[PDB]
Amino acid sequence: GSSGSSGANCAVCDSPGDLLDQFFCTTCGQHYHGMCLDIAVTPLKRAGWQCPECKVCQNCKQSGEDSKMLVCDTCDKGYHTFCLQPVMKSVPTNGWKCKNCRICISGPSSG
Ligand SMILES: [Zn+2]
Ligand SMILES: [Zn+2]
Ligand SMILES: [Zn+2]
Ligand SMILES: [Zn+2]
Repeated sequence: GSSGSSGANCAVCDSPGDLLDQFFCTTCGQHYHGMCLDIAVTPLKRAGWQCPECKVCQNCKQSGEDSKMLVCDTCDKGYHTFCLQPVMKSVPTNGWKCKNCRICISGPSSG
């Protein structure tokens, strides 16, 4: 008479809380509440979400310069300032976007 299905709890607060509410990494397989990581739950982030512990630079693919790593607010992808085109000599205050996101609505929009 025991479920015993407790695991992969929040690596920030260490609590099961809500599973759906919090995202689930694919690499490590951890969970993190939107508040614990101060992330904005979006219909895009959910799909293909990656924790800040596994997420790497899709440009150079080298985990280390986390500090100099910009994190979009939509796609939630990590990109090193120097690994940006153009490059981000410096880091913005708040509200950053990537090229893959800024992509405007252009093309034959189908159903
Ligand atoms: Zn948490
Ligand atoms: Zn992870
Ligand atoms: Zn890089
Ligand atoms: Zn983006």
